[PDB]
Amino acid sequence: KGSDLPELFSKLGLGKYTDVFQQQEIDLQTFLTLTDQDLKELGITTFGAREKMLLAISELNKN
Repeated sequence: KGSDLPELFSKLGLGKYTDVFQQQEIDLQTFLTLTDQDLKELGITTFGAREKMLLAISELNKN
């Protein structure tokens, strides 16, 4: 569920980005479609953060 994103970010060590995604109105179905370029436009400027998010998205879509 979309309400699970903050907990997800927290365990990924990405809790610092939770506020930007809420302010940018990103819901679960949008989140699951994001690419590296989308994350860059969202302000995620370090590779390690973007890649962790993309791999997380990939796992959520696989399961």
